Amino acid sequence: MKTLYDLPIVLRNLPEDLVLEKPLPEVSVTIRAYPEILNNLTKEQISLWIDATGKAVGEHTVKIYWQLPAGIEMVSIPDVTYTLKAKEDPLEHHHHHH
Repeated sequence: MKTLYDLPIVLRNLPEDLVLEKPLPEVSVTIRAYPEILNNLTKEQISLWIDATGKAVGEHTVKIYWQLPAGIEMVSIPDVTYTLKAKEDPLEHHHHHH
């Protein structure tokens, strides 16, 4: 009933001039905490995003600045790896004629 698939992962500071060939691959995470807060805590309370600023074109591994408003610790993993490419401008502009 869709095709966009924005995924819970949101990208901040995304320079238009650059575009992602494919959406961020989904991956599982492992957390360690009490069941009372885990059974009460919701996904909407979890802040997950990535900073494309400073970063340049190409594939690189980066950490997720995860944030939890409680007494929860991060077990380990996961890492993200993708391929950033330049916008395929169809309107053409650079290089006088071709």
